[PDB]
Amino acid sequence: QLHNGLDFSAKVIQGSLDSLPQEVRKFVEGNAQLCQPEYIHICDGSEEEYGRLLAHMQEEGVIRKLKKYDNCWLALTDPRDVARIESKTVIITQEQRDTVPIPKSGQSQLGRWMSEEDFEKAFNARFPGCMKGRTMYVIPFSMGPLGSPLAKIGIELTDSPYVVASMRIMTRMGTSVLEALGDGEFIKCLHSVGCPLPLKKPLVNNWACNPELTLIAHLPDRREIISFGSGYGGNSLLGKKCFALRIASRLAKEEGWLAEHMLILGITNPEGKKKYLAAAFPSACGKTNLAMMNPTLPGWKVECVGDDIAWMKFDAQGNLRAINPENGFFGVAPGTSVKTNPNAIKTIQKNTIFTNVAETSDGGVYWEGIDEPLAPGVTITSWKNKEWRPQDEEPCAHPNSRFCTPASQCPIIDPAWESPEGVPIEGIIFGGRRPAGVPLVYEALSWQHGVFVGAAMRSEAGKVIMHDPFAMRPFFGYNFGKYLAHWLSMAHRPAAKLPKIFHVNWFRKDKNGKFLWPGFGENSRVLEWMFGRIEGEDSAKLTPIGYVPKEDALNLKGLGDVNVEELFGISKEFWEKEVEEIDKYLEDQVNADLPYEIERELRALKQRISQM
Ligand SMILES: [Mn+2]
Ligand SMILES: [Mn+2]
Ligand code: NA
Repeated sequence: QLHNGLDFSAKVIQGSLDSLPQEVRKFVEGNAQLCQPEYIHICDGSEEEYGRLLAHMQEEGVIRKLKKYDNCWLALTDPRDVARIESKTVIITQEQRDTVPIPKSGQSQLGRWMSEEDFEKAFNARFPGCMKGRTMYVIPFSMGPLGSPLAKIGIELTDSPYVVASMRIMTRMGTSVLEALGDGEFIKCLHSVGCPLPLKKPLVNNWACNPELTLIAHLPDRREIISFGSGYGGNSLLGKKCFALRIASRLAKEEGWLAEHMLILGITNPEGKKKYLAAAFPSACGKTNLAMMNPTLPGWKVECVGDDIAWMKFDAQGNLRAINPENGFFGVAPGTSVKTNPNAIKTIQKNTIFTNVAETSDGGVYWEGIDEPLAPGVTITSWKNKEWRPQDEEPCAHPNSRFCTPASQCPIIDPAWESPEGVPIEGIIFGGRRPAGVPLVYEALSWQHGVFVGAAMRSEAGKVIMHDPFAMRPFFGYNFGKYLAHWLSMAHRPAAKLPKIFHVNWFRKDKNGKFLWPGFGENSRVLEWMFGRIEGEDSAKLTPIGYVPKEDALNLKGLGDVNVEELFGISKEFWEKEVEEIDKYLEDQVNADLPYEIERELRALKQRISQM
């Protein structure tokens, strides 16, 4: 300095710039210089920091306390800022093809590329001066157990206390992360709500955001995530999707591991034998429900490692070892009930931040598909801060409304959920919502067929069925064809014990629109079958799509008369159509980057169907 504008020491309200590692200081100070915050708060992760921040947010009307529960809070957002916006989510690389495959006829659905020069322009129109009159919070956070060889540290700078509070729950954050980090590498995460003081635009519902300029950007070659304009979930808690899926799946490709949109659960049978399973489902398909399921089969136990992301790597012995990189659950609120997910009900009544759900007059929470009558007198305020009755046509909670809750509070949290070595995965499950044609469960014929099954995933979102390969469609950090190649290469890794791959459909319907399968806790019966198959049991029958359970192989005792023939029906005409549209989709969307072995699997499936 020959003046006094570069050293931001005088503005530090917690911590010290001097005590930070060199590269962390440069990241903080360089962005302070750019964003011009009034204050810099280096988060310590302490309980005192957290409670004081919440009370301050309560002071400014940004959140309100839910008096019915133990330390629970409600945030109601600006209606314009209620979800991840895929259309404003981008990945910057030198070459487009490294990010997305170049489609044959249409526009790509597998990602969104932005040139570095387009990004630099975008960035310049947004970030300079954007934290003016605000505190820049510095969040050191670990994705994964501190000291896990599979864990990765990031630093998030944000002008949102809502993000700070939500990040303390969803990641491991604070001073211990900075001590652990040392001079090591970290992912750089910069976020601003995009509303510098003095405000130029109306503040709606005490929720700062800038919908017109919203942009969620990833720069894997710079190890940067840069996010502007939204304070909501996937756009602002940068550890979760931006880091744990997009950035991380690229690192994974580089380093020979996997970053996947998968729940992890442990399942123990009546003889004390335990297996870990990963599953990738798209939206409205019940990941959290399965990860925390209350099994109906006596003697069986299900325990939760994670409900959204898995980082997985083969060890020296060939075991596929997985960690949950998250520290909490960011679950969809509506449809969560004692019936659908009793273990989540148990988790969320303490130390939980709720967003965009309804509030009852006694200070409780309410949402569509909650299966709880309210006492006479008890009234509801909707997520829009309006008086509400179940006689209205509008939902009382936004469909994408959330709970944000500590993982440690899950009554069935797995005792190895934070083990640094990770848990050994023995099965991988894919699934979606398919009202027709797709059996309750089938098993892939080989690794390559299993990778194909993942690639071909489709789910009901008039109703529309869309592709969501590996449940990773909004999350690929790089070219999807190369992603398939990466999966396929695992078969050629020496010593690798390749997990069995299954596909499930909890959602098949008859001719009248009625679900053919009871689901929920009863899905433990499907899991029992998978457990036996992993153990080599002779419980399968070969079909053109894979192995299905033999007659009588599935434990249906205590269920009524389940229509097994319709549940497991495989029609030639349905599957002819299925294979044709998968072929057209993969050709168009993956094109020149479709690996040979996926083309082969597709040909093979076509051939098997043609013979029935
Ligand atoms: Mn998810
Ligand atoms: Mn091969
Ligand atoms: Na609000």
